[PDB]
Amino acid sequence: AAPSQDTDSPLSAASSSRNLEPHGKQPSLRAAKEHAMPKDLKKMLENKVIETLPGFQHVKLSVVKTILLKENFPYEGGLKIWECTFDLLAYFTKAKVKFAGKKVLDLGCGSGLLGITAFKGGSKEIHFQDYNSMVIDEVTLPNVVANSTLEDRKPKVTQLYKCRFFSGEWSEFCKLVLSSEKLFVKYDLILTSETIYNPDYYSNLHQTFLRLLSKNGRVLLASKAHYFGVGGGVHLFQKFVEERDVFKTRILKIIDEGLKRFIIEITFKF
Amino acid sequence: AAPSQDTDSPLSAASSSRNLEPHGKQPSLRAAKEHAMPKDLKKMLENKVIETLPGFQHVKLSVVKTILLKENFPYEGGLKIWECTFDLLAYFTKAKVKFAGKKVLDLGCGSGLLGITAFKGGSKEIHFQDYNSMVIDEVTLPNVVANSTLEDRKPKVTQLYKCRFFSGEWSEFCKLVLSSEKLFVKYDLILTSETIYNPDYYSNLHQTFLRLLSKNGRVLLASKAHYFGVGGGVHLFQKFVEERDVFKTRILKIIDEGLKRFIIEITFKF
Ligand SMILES: C[S@@+](CC[C@H](N)C(=O)[O-])C[C@H]1O[C@@H](n2cnc3c(N)ncnc32)[C@H](O)[C@@H]1O
Ligand SMILES: C[S@@+](CC[C@H](N)C(=O)[O-])C[C@H]1O[C@@H](n2cnc3c(N)ncnc32)[C@H](O)[C@@H]1O
Repeated sequence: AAPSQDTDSPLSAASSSRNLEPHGKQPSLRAAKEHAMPKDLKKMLENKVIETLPGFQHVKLSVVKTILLKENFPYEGGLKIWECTFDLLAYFTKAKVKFAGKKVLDLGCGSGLLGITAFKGGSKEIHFQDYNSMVIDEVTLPNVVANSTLEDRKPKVTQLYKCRFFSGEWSEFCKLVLSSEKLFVKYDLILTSETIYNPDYYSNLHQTFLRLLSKNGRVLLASKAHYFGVGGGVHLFQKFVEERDVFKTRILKIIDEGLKRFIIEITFKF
Repeated sequence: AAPSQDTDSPLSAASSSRNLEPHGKQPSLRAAKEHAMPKDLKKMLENKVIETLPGFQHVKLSVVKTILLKENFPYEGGLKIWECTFDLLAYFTKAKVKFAGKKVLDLGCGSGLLGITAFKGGSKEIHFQDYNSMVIDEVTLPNVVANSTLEDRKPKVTQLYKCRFFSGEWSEFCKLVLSSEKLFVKYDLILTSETIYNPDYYSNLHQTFLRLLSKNGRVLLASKAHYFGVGGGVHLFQKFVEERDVFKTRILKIIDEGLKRFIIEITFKF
């Protein structure tokens, strides 16, 4: 079997992440879960490798890698980070996106670099959501912790309470998170990278924006133009939003290399 | 045991790469080896993940990753790439370093991104050297191949003969490579990243430059200011070069973040 290249979707056989994404004719109808921050913070990072993310078109970010032997050869392993994440990171710095004091959601966070940027940026509350439970425990939580002062700009260890972590399908996450405060406060910003690859979940995603976004807030969404096979894309999604007539969209940036990538802004009409 | 951070040297216990680097009181006195390009090119990449290197302060480069399960959770694994590699990549683009027609050596190549840049840049001959045999077979060779047109700017498959691959200690590599042509042609460029961390091998490295560098060529060396424990660094190395009085050095760029990093040019006096 051929190697996965950039142009394989999150659901292709070749993709490392296939089994961390909802798929099939009857996926989990399990409820969503909030994940607590472990008591022992140093233990989440034991034996890991903390690596600076290279490139100067973003803030200083760290990523946690795991040493994994194969035929006694040491690999540094991490969860795949999709291209559009870096586009959105670059766009935060270039467009001087303001994070201080905001309530922020990283929807479909994977490694959590978007939320972590907001965290380091002075956001009051940062929520992270991934579909997969293990992604949150094994990757997201450790990554956030590694971007605190624990070891060692970086927020002190005592600010970690500002971050909260959720797993499950968007419908479930929505119901759960709406019940998690005496009176729910909407997000000022929802940041999301590569979450419109699958048209089967556009209904759920739209409904999530409708229930969770503040009146005056916005979604910053990064996406490839099209995803082959699974069949989602930017045009298709804008059509979907346009038909429902609740939000407006606006293309903030095109990244032009080979197949195009987009950063898109979604706000309420209004 | 605490996680390895940027400020651990290549020989620290925490470092993933410790056993791929020469160390101890009696390392291998084995001869160096040239490694042939395998016959079956597609098979070198089977089941791998080909990932674009993010950041736009370098040319488009691809990196081969391996899917490695742990508790049934899929990691994308790769050999560690040291920070200074990216500094030197940025410096190639910023300073418009000219590669076309040159004979180039990537000394201590690891993943081989420096040599690959030269390859994509039109160099006539590109030699890759790592200490470790497995590094070359498992990482370097596949990385070069992944940056050819095989799958599918990128050089066609038919240009791969221009790349040659070597493993072993620098003294041995030198003797070997000097015997590998009816009349050896010196390198116009030697590119090297993080190879002066260990003062025990400064003699060997200097001798390698002396025997292998063209009269009118140059070494472009990227290094951290200092490496703790093992104890090498930029000042210490410039002293060493200065004492032997064969080469001159010149600092081309400082990258100023926390502890400093340098790009250094070495030429003959003449
Ligand atoms: C391809 S990944 C991108 C991950 C990360 N944002 C990045 O760019 O590297 C897709 C993300 O969307 C999430 N996701 C996809 N469909 C979902 C759904 N129906 N409900 C909840 N989360 C979903 C996945 O868990 C994952 O975080
Ligand atoms: C820390 S790594 C850097 C690898 C790669 N250049 C990078 O920046 O990611 C050190 C490199 O120097 C090589 N090396 C170190 N000492 C050596 C020696 N005495 N002889 C030959 N190679 C050596 C290693 O094999 C490796 O390629």
